[PDB]
Amino acid sequence: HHAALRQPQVAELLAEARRAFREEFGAEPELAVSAPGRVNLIGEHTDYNQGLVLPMALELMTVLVGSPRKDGLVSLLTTSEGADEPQRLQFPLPTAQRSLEPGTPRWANYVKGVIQYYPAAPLPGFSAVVVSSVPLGGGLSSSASLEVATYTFLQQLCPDSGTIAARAQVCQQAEHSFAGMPCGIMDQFISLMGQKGHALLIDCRSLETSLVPLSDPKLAVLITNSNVRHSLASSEYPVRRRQCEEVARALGAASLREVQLEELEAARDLVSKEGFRRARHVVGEIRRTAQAAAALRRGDYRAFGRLMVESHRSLRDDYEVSCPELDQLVEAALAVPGVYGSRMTGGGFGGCTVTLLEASAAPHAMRHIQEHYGGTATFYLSQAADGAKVLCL
Ligand SMILES: O=C1CCCC2=C1C1(CCCCC1)N=C(Nc1nc3ccccc3o1)N2
Ligand SMILES: OC[C@H]1O[C@@H](O)[C@H](O)[C@@H](O)[C@H]1O
Repeated sequence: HHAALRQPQVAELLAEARRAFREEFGAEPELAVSAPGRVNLIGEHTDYNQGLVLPMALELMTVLVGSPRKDGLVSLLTTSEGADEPQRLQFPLPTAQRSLEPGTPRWANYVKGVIQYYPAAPLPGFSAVVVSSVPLGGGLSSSASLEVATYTFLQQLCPDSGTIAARAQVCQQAEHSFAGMPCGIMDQFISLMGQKGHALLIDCRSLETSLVPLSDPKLAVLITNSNVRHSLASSEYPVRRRQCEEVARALGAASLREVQLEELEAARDLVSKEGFRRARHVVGEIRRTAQAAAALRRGDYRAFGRLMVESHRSLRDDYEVSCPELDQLVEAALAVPGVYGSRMTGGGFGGCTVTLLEASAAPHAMRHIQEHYGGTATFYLSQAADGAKVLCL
C-alpha cells in the first residue's frame, strides 16, 4: 500500500460533528471552530532551547462544534475512535473553590487543562463534540490541535483580550500540567498561527514569527508515518532537556540560543561528552533552520533538502532521538530521484519523517519507501494549511 491517506475535508468533519451533536444534545450546535495538526520542516529540539523552528500546519485538524450553557456545566462528546473511554464526559466549570485536575479519560485532560488556565472570565459552561482527523499521538500534534481548538472555542464564549503568544502558552501549560509532557511552544504556535500556503518561522526567544510562502505546484511535502512508537520516547525527552541545561549553565548562557557553534567548540572540557553532542545538535540546528528559511525564500529546494538531511544526521548521531525505523525511511526516501531531502520530524523515537520532493515524484517516492521499509508505512501529501478558525452556525 503506497497511496496517500485520505485527508477528510472540513465539510466532512463539520458534518460528522454536527450529526454527533444533534443526536446527543437534541439541537443544532451554534458554533464551530478548528485547529490543525502540524509537521515541522526543520528545527527539531530547538523550541525549548529558545531556538528557531519552521513548521507548517496540516490539512489534518480537530473540529469542535458546540453551544454555550447556562448551568455552569461542561459537557463533552468525542467521536474519535482511538480516544480512551469514556467518550462522553461532563464536569462543572472550575472555581477558586474546586479546580479541575488531570484524570481519566486522558483525551479530556487536554480540554480540562485549557479551560483551567484560560485567562479571561466569566467563562460559561458549554456542550461540545470533538472530532479530529489528526492521527492520535502519530507525531503530528493531535494534542496541540485539540488544545488550540478548545482555546479558540473558549474565545467565542468569553473573548480574551490577549496575544497569540499568551494563547500558545496557555495551551503549552495544559500540556505540561494536565498531560505530563514538558513540550516547547512550537506545536501550539503553528496550530494557532498557520496560514494556507505558508510555513511559519518561529523565533522561540523573541516570539517573532514570519509567514514564509510555501506554495509551488511543483513542490510537495510527503509525510511518512513509521507507525512505531518506542517507549524510550516519553522518558528520553526530559533527559535531553536536562542535558541541554547543563551545557547552557557551563557556558554561562541563559539558553542554548545564546551559544554560538564556535563558542561551544571552545568549551569542550567544561561539559561531558554526551552534553557536548546534545548542544552541538541544538546549536547547529538553530543555524540550519535560519539557513533553510532563507533557502525557501529563494526557491532553493536543493539547499533546503540538504539542510534537512544534515538535520536528520545531527538528530540521529548527536541528539540520538532517531530510531532504526526512521533512519530506514529517510535513507529509502533519499534514493528516489526528485527527492530534495528527508528527515525525522517531531520528537523522535517513532512517528513520522518529512520529505521535500518534486510533486511529480510522489507516487514513486511512496512506492519505493514502502518497498524498502520493513514495517508498514502510512503516507500523507499535505499542503500548508490554515491555523485556528471559527465558523458561526
Ligand atoms: O496517549 C497518548 C500518548 C502521548 C501523545 C497523545 C496520547 C493520546 C491521548 C489519549 C487518547 C489517545 C492517545 N492522545 C493524543 N492527542 C489527542 N487525543 C485526542 C482525542 C480526541 C480529539 C483529539 C485528540 O488529540 N496525544
Ligand atoms: O522538536 C521536537 C518537538 O517535539 C514535539 O513533540 C514537542 O511537542 C515540540 O515542542 C518540540 O520540542
